[PDB]
Amino acid sequence: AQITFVSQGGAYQAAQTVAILDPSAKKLGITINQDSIPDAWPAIKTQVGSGKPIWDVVDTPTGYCLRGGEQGLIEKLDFSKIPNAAAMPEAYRSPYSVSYEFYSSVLAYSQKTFPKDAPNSWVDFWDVKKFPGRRALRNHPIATLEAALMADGVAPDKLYPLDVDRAFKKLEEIKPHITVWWTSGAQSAQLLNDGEVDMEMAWNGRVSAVAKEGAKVSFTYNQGILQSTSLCILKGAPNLETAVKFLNEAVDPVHQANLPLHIDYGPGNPKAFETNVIKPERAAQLPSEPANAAKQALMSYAWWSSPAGEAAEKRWASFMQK
Amino acid sequence: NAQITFVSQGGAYQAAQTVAILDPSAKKLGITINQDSIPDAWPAIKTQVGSGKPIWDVVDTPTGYCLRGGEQGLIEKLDFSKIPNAAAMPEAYRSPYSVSYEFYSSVLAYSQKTFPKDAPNSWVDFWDVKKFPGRRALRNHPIATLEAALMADGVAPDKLYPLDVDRAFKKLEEIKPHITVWWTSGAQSAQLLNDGEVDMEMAWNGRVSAVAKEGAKVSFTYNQGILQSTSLCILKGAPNLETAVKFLNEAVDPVHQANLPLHIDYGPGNPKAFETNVIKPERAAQLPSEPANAAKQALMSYAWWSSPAGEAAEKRWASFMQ
Amino acid sequence: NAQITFVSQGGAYQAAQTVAILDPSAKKLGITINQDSIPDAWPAIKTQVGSGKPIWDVVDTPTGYCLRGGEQGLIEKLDFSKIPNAAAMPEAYRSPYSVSYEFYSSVLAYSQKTFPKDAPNSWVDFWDVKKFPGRRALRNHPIATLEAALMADGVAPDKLYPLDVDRAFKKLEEIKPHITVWWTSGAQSAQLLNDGEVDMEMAWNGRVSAVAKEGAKVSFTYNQGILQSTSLCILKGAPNLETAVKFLNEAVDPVHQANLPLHIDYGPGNPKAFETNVIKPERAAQLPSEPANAAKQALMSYAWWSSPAGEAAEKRWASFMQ
Amino acid sequence: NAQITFVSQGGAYQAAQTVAILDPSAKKLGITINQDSIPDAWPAIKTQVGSGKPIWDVVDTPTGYCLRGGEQGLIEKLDFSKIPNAAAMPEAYRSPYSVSYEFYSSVLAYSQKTFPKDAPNSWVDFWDVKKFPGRRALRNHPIATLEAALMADGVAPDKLYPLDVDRAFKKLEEIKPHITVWWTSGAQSAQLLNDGEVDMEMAWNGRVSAVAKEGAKVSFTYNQGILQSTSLCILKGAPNLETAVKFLNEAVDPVHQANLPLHIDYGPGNPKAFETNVIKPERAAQLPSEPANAAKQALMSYAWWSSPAGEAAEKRWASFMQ
Amino acid sequence: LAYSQKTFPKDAPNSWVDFWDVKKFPGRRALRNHPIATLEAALMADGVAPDKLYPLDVDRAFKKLEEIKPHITVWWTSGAQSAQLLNDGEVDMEMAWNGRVSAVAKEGAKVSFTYNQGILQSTSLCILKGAPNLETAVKFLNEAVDPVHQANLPLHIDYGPGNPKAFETNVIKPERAAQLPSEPANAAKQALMSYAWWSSPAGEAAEKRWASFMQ
Repeated sequence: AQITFVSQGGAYQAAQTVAILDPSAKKLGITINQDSIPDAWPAIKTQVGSGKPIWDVVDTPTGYCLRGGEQGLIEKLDFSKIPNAAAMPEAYRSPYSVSYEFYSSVLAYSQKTFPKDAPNSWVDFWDVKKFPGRRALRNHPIATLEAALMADGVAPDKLYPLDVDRAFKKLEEIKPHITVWWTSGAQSAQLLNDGEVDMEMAWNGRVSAVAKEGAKVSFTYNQGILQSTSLCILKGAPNLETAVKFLNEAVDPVHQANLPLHIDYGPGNPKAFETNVIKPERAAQLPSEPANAAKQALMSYAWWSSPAGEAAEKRWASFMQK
Repeated sequence: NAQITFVSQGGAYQAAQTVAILDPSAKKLGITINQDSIPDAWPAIKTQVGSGKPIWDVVDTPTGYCLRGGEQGLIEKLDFSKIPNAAAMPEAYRSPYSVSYEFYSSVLAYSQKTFPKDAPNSWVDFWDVKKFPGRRALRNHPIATLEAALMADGVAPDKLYPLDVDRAFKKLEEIKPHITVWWTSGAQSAQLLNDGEVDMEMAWNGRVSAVAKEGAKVSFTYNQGILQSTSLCILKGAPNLETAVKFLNEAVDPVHQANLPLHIDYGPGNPKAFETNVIKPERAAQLPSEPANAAKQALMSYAWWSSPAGEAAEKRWASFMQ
Repeated sequence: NAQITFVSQGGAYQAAQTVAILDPSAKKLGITINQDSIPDAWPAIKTQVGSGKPIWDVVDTPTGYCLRGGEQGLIEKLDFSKIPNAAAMPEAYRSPYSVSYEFYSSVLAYSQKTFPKDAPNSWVDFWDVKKFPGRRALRNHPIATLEAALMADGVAPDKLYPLDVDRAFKKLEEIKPHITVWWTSGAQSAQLLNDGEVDMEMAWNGRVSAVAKEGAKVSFTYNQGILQSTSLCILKGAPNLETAVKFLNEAVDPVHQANLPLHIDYGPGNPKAFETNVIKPERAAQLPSEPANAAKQALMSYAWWSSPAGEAAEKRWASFMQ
Repeated sequence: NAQITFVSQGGAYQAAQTVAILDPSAKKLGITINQDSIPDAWPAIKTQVGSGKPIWDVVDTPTGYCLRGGEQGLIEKLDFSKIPNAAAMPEAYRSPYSVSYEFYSSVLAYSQKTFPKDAPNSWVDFWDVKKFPGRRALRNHPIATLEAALMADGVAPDKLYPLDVDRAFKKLEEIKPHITVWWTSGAQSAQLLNDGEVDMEMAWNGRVSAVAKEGAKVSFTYNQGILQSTSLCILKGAPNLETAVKFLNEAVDPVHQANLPLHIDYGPGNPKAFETNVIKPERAAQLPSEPANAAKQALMSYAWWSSPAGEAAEKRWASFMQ
Repeated sequence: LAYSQKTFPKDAPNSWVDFWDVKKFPGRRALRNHPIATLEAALMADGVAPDKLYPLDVDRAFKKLEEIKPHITVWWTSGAQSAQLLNDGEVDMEMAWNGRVSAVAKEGAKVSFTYNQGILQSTSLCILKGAPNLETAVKFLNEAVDPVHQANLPLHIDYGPGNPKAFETNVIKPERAAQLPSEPANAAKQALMSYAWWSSPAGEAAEKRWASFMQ
């Protein structure tokens, strides 16, 4: 018995392997074959459309599960066969997916440049007079638009539906003060590590990893953008039954709880915190810890997976080729 | 507690490295190995090393890039008096800047549904559309592709270098109208075999074996395969040089190395692995660098590919496609 | 009758080489030296050598390129047992792939009409717009320009490398509004001085010398000049390798070398030229590499410029100029 | 002590001038001739003359520029009663602003390896890819290229002008998909023939001759060649006008002029050179402007190229190249 | 800096810092599609004093212009266009030539402008080399800057005399003089354009960057 499981590789997938994949395989008595890809969406469309996908279970940003679900590419899950998922709050799942882990886009900064009074909101990030320094943002509209709108005074809990015109105007304002628009996590970490930028939006796991390596940098969860990936199963998956069994083990509280032990991302399953696996100190550094989550804007995957999301993506090229 | 960051290509391959090599090495040495992944490391290595403060220590990459990189001052000249295991390897398995890590092959893969009895068995067959009818795929890339085209034109695997590049392109022009798809990712090449979009293709042996093990009625031959390898090297200015040198020595340990093909269909970079008695005869017989399989194959010349003529050949690909 | 093709940068410089080095070497060796000229040989060298059949044999080029070239296998590793005049030069004047041919400087040049007395005498003066008012030019290129900026900021000429690139750019951004013209060719730089469009500029000393000979009231100082050189190398695959090797030996013969300064204001690549008694004392005192003159200057580090840090600095220049 | 600055296009061409013309002229007049080199003098001529203080006195440039320059008041009107050698040349060889200095051809060059018999012999042949298979190159510039396109479309060599530019471009668009490369430099055009990247191309006869003499199995025909010339002129505001005029007289001395072809495959500007018995019969047979060679060629019309139609043709070139 | 008195019946924008502050001074804006005077205004908006502009810090001017770009409704190319934009209320404020603003105001448009941080410019007479009527042209030049002739120009258009002696003739009435760009008190409020800077290579380079900027 076997499945093919795909995620984003790197430290993140190594972490998953120790905390989730190996224990599940042993518990279930199955072989979990792995693959990795930066962005699964184009491949999903192709694999599913063929009628014979090679992938069973995909770990992907949650909005793709919704979009794939809505377009008939992804299995409607039968939760009475996935009790660990069924027991999670309904906000942590969709008809097509279950939350797997939480990550943040955050305002990261150099402690050399800002030993005191670091920028602490997108308002600050946009204020090049009050907080001088080289800046970077991600070459992608996801989270970037949210940051622009908060920079323009929008409360973290009143972002959606995004006022995309408003967001782009703000981005155009900051553009001449943006040193580079990063394309990869590794690049965003290198920019902080070598001092090319004094502040930037970056995924929290990249920042903490490079700080662990020795870099004098840090970040704040204040006005962070709280996001997640989810597990889903491709329509036509060659090992549907075994995939379904795996989904249940993948969101097991203890397995979930071991994930933060190897990488700075929060468990998809909130019951993870009650396993007594995570040290209090470690728990307090996680993106999805209640106290950290309340400082952040919760990304709306309903918005991003809709036609407004797509339209915003299509505008991004126009904004960049500018 | 000392650490390094090790970078490879992710997916099943990096997971196998972790079980066979990284975990046991980290345990033996008493260090933490932080992992990262990237399809092509070199643009990043240039940027990282150029900054003087690289975040990566050790990179696993196709051997030819180690030669190019070492020549450009991007990776460390290795002191083999500190790497006993590497020093004990034959000189043809290392360079001043790298040590062979694992062997893989580009092979003629084919559908068993299409060829139940008389499957194509050479690039000559691959080019013979009348004799072996069917949809075909090749990689959108000059490496290995040029070699196969020359072998199709009757050139013996061990007489390829220096490559007759005009001759290879002429032969490729001939087949071009019969190519259904020029693939760009390993996963794509697997999907093509799995859903029957192609009846035969060049593909990395690891991708074929994987989709076959998943249930696909497909297979491949090592005959006229292109035998290749990746090597480990250390970034110039690596933050954890000393630890990284120590890891390199554990990484090419006969035993650790002999364990790699227990987990994936690739050959050990260190041929001493075959003298360890961990790889059973039946299993070795399936590996790219097993003596009898190697004898059927073209051994890629990284000296040729990394030379001015190799660069010129690469630059011509761009205009050959489109 | 044996022959080679010799490539340099044309102009007064190549004319001066012909009289002092080329013709006497050809006559001495009984060969024909066919000449060519190009502003920048690198791109053609890549193309020619990558073809396996270059048309050029011996190239005269800024020393930094020789280093990168040799590493990448574009030029011959020389056998100095066959080039005794070179072998007897101090090791600092040669590489495994090349030999010092000639020394030139980037200097602070200035109008004597504008500065009858108290002319600017350092890059600190050049940056000091209130003390030394007037129109100024710099070269549109990072080489020498960054060093001048660091010296402007108080760095000592013998303590420049490795360059603090950030600091150079910061000083450069400060003078930028005060730069009248960023020149792109030697001839342009001479014309700017000659017609009074600038009152001071960085310029090559040969260009300034020539304009002053024509009668223009201009001069320069060696103080804080950037001392640079070109070297001779042989293309890999040179069609006349043997003859080329013999020419190199004649090219750095002390007497031939000593005659070069008789016809242009550059110093000999071979310091033994000063011992030949060919050059008049008064003339020697005008040369870029005369000891007293060299001591006032920054000695360009071709090791630094040819390194990844140097490449990264060149890549930033584009961003800076726009 | 008298002095001038003389500028030409460098390379073998300028070295050849130095031996045959510059040095004997300097010695005869008792003056110093300072040399410079530039690929294309026109933009610098405009800047230099505009300033009122050009650094150059005498310019050797394609004849069309001298005419354009004279018409725009940038070039000195010559008093021919002070230049007897030029005044004794036929009117067709001089303008009010300039005197013919040497003749060169753009010719159909080809590989004797591809064409050991029945070589392409006209532009109609060059355009017929069916009758004459092989890789082709033309110059990336409209000069001579348009004339060839018109001849390929059946226009007689002596009925080209004024050029039917629309018709020339349609014809060039027709051949475009069969042009392997559009060369930008003479050295490049020589390398393309030498390494067999093309089997035929338009090239300057001097480049083809030189590579042939170096050992390349290539040749060319003068049939339908485009016969061109450079001319000497004096810049308005020349700082050494009087000396420059005296030099002009020596530069077109029949014996000096006759010596040019002994060192390079270009014809004398002054046809009286053929009366000196300096040029041997065999040698003369190789020259662009020998009567029988000239009779086979289209004589470039500098009236047409110096006019507004020439400028407009140049502006269309940029548009054409896509 | 011209503006609408309908949008701003009180507390009008009064400097380039005001023009750049879209929060404090809401409304549609236009600038000229050309770097001349535009760069000077951008620098003043970034806090540079009117008498400390030159030589222009062009990099800094462009960063500042890029900042305002998403708030510029239109980049006008002609004077008539700039007048029409104010007249029909398509913008509430814009940089414009004072003559255009004055004329549309006099026609009945509820608009005005301030000389504060204005950019004070000039045209000059010159004779072309090879002029077919050089001698006559020279004589004309003398009459063209006659104080009384010059003093009459401002009676017909809102531009100041090239020749300051015009103010000595008593042809220009006090009220009228108060409206002119080069009257001492108006001139004192403005940045005086440096033609040395614009005629130099830096000026040319600034112009070449303009095309690139407009996207």
